[PDB]
Amino acid sequence: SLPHVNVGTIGHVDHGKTTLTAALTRVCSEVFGSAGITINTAHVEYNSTIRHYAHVDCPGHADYVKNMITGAAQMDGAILVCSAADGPMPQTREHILLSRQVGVPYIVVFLNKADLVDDAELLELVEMEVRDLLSTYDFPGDDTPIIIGSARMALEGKDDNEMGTTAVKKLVETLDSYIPEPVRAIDQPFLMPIEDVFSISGRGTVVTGRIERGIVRVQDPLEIVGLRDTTTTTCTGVEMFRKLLDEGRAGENCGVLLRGTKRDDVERGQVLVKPGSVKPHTKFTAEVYVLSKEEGGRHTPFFKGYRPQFYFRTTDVTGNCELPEGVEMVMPGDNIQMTVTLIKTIAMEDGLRFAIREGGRTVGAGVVAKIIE
Ligand SMILES: Nc1nc2c(ncn2[C@@H]2O[C@H](COP(=O)(O)OP(=O)(O)O)[C@@H](O)[C@H]2O)c(=O)[nH]1
Ligand SMILES: [Mg+2]
Repeated sequence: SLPHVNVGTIGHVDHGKTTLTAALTRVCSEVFGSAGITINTAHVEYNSTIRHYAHVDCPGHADYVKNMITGAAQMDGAILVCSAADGPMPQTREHILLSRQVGVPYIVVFLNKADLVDDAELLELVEMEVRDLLSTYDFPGDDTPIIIGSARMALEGKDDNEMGTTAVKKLVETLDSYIPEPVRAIDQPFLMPIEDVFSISGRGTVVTGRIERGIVRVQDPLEIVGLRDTTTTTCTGVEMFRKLLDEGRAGENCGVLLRGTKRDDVERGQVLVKPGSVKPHTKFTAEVYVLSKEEGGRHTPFFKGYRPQFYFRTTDVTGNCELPEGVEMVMPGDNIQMTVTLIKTIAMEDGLRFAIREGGRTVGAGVVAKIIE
């Protein structure tokens, strides 16, 4: 019955990510607890005194790109592993960038392989490089907790000079205090993506869907957002399988009974929300992973002016893609940032995920990085 927090290890190949993952389970055991698109992930769990951690680790760079953009769980925090012996390397940079793009709110650093460094100046040098890297992508580099140690010593139950077990312990306690309790879906502002719309003989409207987050109750005031100008409405009932109720909750499939809505003020793909909670937008920055030929996507490389369908929750909307300055094409299996302009408005926030399709043939997965307009 402990608070659930999603974490993971990021950084360059060979810097110690998988080892630190194993050390974390061992150390938490000894000091606290117990123990289409193809994506290789390893999953692990450990408890501190106050939290249950669900921890993801991926083999290679390509896995991190796909998982962070379209992976099963969104990290509430990421542990950046950087080798103190080697200093930062290309995927040290790119994984911080990708964390920014994907909306990972916090990053903690473990400077690994301290057993290999007998040189205070080198540790200082590498720490400064990493703080700078973090600040380059708007993480608070100067205030980032950086723990120095040896994941491998910890994994082997060694703790000479507190480099091993103690350091991984300090890491977990940093997780405890630096990453806030995430807000559960049930406690966020109400949102349901609309699927079907049925007029109750002109006396009201049922809009159906699966509540994505929050709670809706009889008498609640609501807005209908996207595709056309926002309208207001009032909930007068909730239809569930077999039952008419006064309430519906995140996770539940229902029909929300509405009054004050005009037949065609409401359609599929709009979102029913707590008033003032989400706004409609058309233009945004996005990190996109373009599917592989093998993954059932495209074999063709596309160019500037590409106009695919963007799928957001329960509908799709045509959009124009602008590549970054210096790029003319994008091959299958690439991941790039691009600026997108939709033909119609749609409810959206930073961190919202979407699919890209051509004629019902999935070609990309993306996340909204930054809303423009
Ligand atoms: N000397 C030393 N080697 C380490 C440490 N942590 C990991 N390694 C070694 O680095 C190599 C790659 O580590 P691994 O955890 O698989 O790196 P990953 O690719 O980041 O997942 C392995 O041979 C590890 O034993 C450490 O603290 N000290
Ligand atoms: Mg690994």
